[PDB]
Amino acid sequence: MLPGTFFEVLKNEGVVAIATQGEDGPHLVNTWNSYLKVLDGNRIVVPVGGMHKTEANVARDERVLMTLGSRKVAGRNGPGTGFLIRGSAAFRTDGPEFEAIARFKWARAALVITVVSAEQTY
Amino acid sequence: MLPGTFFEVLKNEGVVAIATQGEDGPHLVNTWNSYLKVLDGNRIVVPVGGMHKTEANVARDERVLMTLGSRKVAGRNGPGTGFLIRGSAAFRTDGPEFEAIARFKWARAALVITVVSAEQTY
Ligand SMILES: Cc1cc2nc3c(=O)[nH]c(=O)nc-3n(C[C@H](O)[C@H](O)[C@H](O)COP(=O)(O)O)c2cc1C
Ligand SMILES: Cc1cc2nc3c(=O)[nH]c(=O)nc-3n(C[C@H](O)[C@H](O)[C@H](O)COP(=O)(O)O)c2cc1C
Repeated sequence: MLPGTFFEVLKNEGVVAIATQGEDGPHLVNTWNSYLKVLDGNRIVVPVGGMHKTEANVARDERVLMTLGSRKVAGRNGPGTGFLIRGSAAFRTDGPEFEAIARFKWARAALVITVVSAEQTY
Repeated sequence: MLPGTFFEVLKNEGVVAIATQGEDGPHLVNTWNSYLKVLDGNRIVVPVGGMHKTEANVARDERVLMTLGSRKVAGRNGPGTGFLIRGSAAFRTDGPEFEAIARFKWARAALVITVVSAEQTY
């Protein structure tokens, strides 16, 4: 489902943002474009070092939002583009999804987002 | 209270993310590092073209989260750093805050975030 333009964004560096529902409002954490791994089945894997508040939020509501982009990829009306990703999150500490990010030796886990929609929003 | 490292980040391009409280989960939208205008009094101003869902969310709860960063600025984890900003948001459609982004002729409003806290998170 993820489009070619998305993979082009991933070729460039940038700040990824991951929003979850917290008790008193949204919560928002980050990773880097270059840290993301994409798997078959529309899955995006993030290396987790911290994200303890994020993990607790995911346990109460697995639905998350992710944005990322790059000024170096042409958008619909001008330089740069990016995406809003909606999907369901789960945390893994072993298995192939963990092996995707295991080169990051500080990772205590893998955050795996199963994408339901990806919208190019610029 | 925005620290010097934050302004270093703004010398570099990137994707800014802004999270708001939706009816049933967070909402998350973006701008570019290069579009932000910082004013005295801890104010970050964002040119608004769209952000109608975000505006309705700000009406329900003025508290927002913003993240931004840059690989080109040193952090505490080698190359790269970024910030979690918490603040109160308002949409301005007149006045000096609107004029600060009014060269963007596509702007219908300025999203003004009055920063309460800035945390360097990498
Ligand atoms: C640009 C950037 C990159 C980040 N990359 C990671 C990452 O890959 N993994 C991670 O666990 N935290 C990363 N962080 C830190 C998280 O955003 C977050 O502050 C931390 O994991 C704590 O999460 P929590 O607030 O959900 O407990 C990054 C921060 C920034 C600014
Ligand atoms: C990297 C990037 C930058 C964007 N810059 C802006 C911007 O400066 N102002 C704007 O209104 N929308 C911008 N957008 C679009 C918003 O993220 C959002 O999709 C749109 O304004 C609709 O907001 P809403 O979902 O709150 O209605 C940008 C999107 C991307 C991917």
